Amino acid sequence: DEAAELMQQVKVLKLTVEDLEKERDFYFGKLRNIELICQENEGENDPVLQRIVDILYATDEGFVIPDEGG
Amino acid sequence: DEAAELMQQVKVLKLTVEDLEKERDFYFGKLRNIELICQENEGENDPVLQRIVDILYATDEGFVIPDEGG
Ligand SMILES: C[C@@H](Sc1nnnn1C1CCCC1)C(=O)NCc1ccco1
Ligand SMILES: C[C@@H](Sc1nnnn1C1CCCC1)C(=O)NCc1ccco1
Repeated sequence: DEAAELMQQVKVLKLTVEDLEKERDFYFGKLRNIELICQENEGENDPVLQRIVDILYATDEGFVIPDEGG
Repeated sequence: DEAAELMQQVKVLKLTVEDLEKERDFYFGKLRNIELICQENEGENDPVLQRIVDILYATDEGFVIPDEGG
């Protein structure tokens, strides 16, 4: 029953995919909403948004990702 | 070659999983960092953080998720 076990695997895998897909873009649209607050207040009123833009472009990786936070 | 095709499937599935897993928690820790700015400024200095907390608890779902943003 080689493939039979793999049938279970694609199922548990795809379901993890589906729940992860939803979350990825669920919060992804959220960062934009926080960035939209930034576009409103950056330089205009509140500098706090500047350091939250830093969040949306904070890349904790091995390689240093080039970004421009302004 | 039934299982052979499934071997490919678990691979492409798991890889999507792995890249999605990293992103889920990658940004997940980020929302906390934005929330930490909130804990600093909420009621103290900047009300902007209040409406960004609204983001971290904004649940675009069918069912209405009960939350307390303060
Ligand atoms: C967090 C995103 S920022 C980003 N990337 N595409 N769109 N956006 C927007 C979403 C939030 C604000 C801009 C980022 O730098 N990823 C790092 C990365 C991974 C691969 C290439 O680079
Ligand atoms: C966005 C999170 S808020 C959340 N949930 N667990 N920890 N956190 C923290 C991360 C950001 C600030 C608090 C949320 O309501 N999900 C909706 C949900 C899905 C299932 C149950 O409920």
